[PDB]
Amino acid sequence: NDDSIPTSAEFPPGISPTENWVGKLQEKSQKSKLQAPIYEDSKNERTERFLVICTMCNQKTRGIRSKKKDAKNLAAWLMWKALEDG
Repeated sequence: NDDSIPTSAEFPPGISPTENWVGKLQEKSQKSKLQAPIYEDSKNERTERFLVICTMCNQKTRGIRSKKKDAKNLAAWLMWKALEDG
């Protein structure tokens, strides 16, 4: 995973006003009996944005997006997609 960690940019289909994804993931873990993930916020001047990184038991994703909440929404929503693996 030192060649290019999973990276994908996309906004969930039909986002509600209080639609919380990051809360949906952590909540999903307990629901599936898993550990709690951690994240960090950073902003690249290259595109001037805000990105969040998600880290799980043995997986890690990257979400480059607008505002922080939007940045967090992707990272969590990311691993979520990578969690199903099908």
